[PDB]
Amino acid sequence: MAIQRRIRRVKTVQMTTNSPIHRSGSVLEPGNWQEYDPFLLLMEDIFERGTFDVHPHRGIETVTYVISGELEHFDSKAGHSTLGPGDVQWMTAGRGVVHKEDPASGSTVHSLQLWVNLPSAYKMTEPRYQNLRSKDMPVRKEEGATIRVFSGSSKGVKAPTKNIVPVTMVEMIVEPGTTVVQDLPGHYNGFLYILEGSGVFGADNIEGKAGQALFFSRHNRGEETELNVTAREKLRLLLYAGEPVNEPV
Ligand SMILES: [Fe+3]
Repeated sequence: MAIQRRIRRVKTVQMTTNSPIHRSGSVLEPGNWQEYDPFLLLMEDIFERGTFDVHPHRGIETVTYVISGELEHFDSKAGHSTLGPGDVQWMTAGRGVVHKEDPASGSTVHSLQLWVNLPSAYKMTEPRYQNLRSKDMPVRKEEGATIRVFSGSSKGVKAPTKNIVPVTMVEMIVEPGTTVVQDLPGHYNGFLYILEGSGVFGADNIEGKAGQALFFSRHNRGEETELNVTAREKLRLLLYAGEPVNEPV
């Protein structure tokens, strides 16, 4: 029925040790806006308390998913918040904000940090912070799968998360042998990153396993497209797809 997306590339994350308290991996490398629009980068971090300093951002949004550990968030608009395993935060930097992500004492945080571009029209928007607890997100419940919607929608199940650039961000937990479908508008650009397990993906049943990012084929605006996911092992993954900004970076 719907146009079936393909996996156009499979990236295997190569982690490096930054310091005794910090390891990291590039999932989406920086400086390739033209391929990843609206995304600017996606970084995997494993870190302890004291790793990061306070830093400004402007003209972007950052989206953190905590895989494990307890994270303390600060920003200069909203102040302090916390995140635990499975939780997300969405920080719109806009005209400017400073932030710091710091693990709780004795905790090691494993996280995924996504940057989303802001279009010129919104680069100077007021900073805003959204704390997105896993338990508060809507979920598509299917036989053998749950699809938790952190942003955008999945088969009409819509997160209330405020977006500037429309972004669909979903967490899938899929039992072995179960097939799940994610709908995407044809002009969205996206990928998924596998946290746990393995499966086959897209029109050609391309294999993917934990620690890999699988990038989606591009289609036309106005087309209804779908991505098929079949678990082989117990599968946990994050899918990110968004509307390209299409502006010189
Ligand atoms: Fe930062």
